[PDB]
Amino acid sequence: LPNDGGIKLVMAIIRPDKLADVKTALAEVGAPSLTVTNVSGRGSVDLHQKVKVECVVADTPAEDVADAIADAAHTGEKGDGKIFILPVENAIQVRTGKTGRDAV
Amino acid sequence: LPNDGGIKLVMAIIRPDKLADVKTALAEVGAPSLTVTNVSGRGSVDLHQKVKVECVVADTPAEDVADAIADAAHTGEKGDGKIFILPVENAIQVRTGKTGRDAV
Amino acid sequence: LPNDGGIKLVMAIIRPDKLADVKTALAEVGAPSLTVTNVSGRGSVDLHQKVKVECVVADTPAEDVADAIADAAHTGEKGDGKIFILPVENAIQVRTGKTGRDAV
Ligand SMILES: Nc1ncnc2c1ncn2[C@@H]1O[C@H](COP(=O)(O)OP(=O)(O)O)[C@@H](O)[C@H]1O
Ligand SMILES: Nc1ncnc2c1ncn2[C@@H]1O[C@H](COP(=O)(O)OP(=O)(O)O)[C@@H](O)[C@H]1O
Ligand SMILES: Nc1ncnc2c1ncn2[C@@H]1O[C@H](COP(=O)(O)OP(=O)(O)O)[C@@H](O)[C@H]1O
Repeated sequence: LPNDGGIKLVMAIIRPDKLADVKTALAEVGAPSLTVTNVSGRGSVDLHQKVKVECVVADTPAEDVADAIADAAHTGEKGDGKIFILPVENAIQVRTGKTGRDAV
Repeated sequence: LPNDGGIKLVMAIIRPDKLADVKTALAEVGAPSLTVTNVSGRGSVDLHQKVKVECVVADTPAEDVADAIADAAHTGEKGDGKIFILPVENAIQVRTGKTGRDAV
Repeated sequence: LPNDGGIKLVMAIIRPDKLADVKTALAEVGAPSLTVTNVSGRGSVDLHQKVKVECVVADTPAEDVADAIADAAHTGEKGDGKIFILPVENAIQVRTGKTGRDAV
């Protein structure tokens, strides 16, 4: 089963102007759900405007979601950002109180 | 021991108007500490205003904290949000430099 | 190898006025990359302004990065904040599509 039967958090920091394309890519890969945070950052003094996108996934392989975001967020210039995958141990839907991988 | 002797991050995305009730519920369950982030999101094009609540816990079972948030954040309409539990490997209190589960 | 050959997320919640000193400390320890989020919180009703700093690390020990942040963020008064270390399972550089610990 995808994600070894578990749940993963895909966290991407990307350019603000690529958010629209990332949203479209996520919808197209079948994992439209996302939470966006406005952030500031630097990679390798003054911080630049960035966007954090978070997608918790279970049914869709986390590497597939990461690839979709990366392809949509890419420009080829320094500052394009990074995607990280973190383990999630449980999930609860607030509306129903449903828990586990099927809660999403 | 609670949380199998470890530390967990409870991350909830909820409606902004439910934050006050969630804060009260967290205080009542004995885990008042929280960090709030203003975010935007969609579940299953335009993003809606949401709130992210993060609570790192050790002494209080993470599922108890999650249940408290879910009950307070519930309305029964689509958009109520989700709660995720993630593993935390260590914690440090900045004021004292105390580390581990007792750092909170 | 550092971080047991893996990748870690160091997440710190600190006073806003300490961000400049934390940035300098991170550069000095050799891990300048960071993402900053403006947040609100309380520790142990009204929430106070705080800053969340996130640093994903592989080459630099996560406890070294945490110590650098803690020392720079310290004042000795309640409200100084906390640092948490979370596991990260994978990373992707958007610009190159490079993956794994060497993606950072
Ligand atoms: N290791 C990291 N930890 C936390 N945030 C990072 C990390 N690497 C990159 N970021 C975030 O992604 C943004 C762009 O990073 P990146 O494209 O690596 O910058 P650069 O090309 O200048 O090294 C940064 O401004 C920061 O917000
Ligand atoms: N799998 C997920 N990953 C990231 N964020 C999510 C996920 N599911 C829900 N969210 C967040 O919670 C909010 C409300 O979600 P939800 O109640 O599931 O919406 P819906 O009922 O329309 O499917 C979303 O707008 C988003 O911010
Ligand atoms: N267990 C926790 N979970 C989530 N956020 C926390 C936690 N502990 C502290 N914080 C964050 O760090 C900030 C400062 O915390 P802290 O210095 O512990 O406050 P206090 O000294 O009043 O207990 C809080 O306002 C909150 O944003």
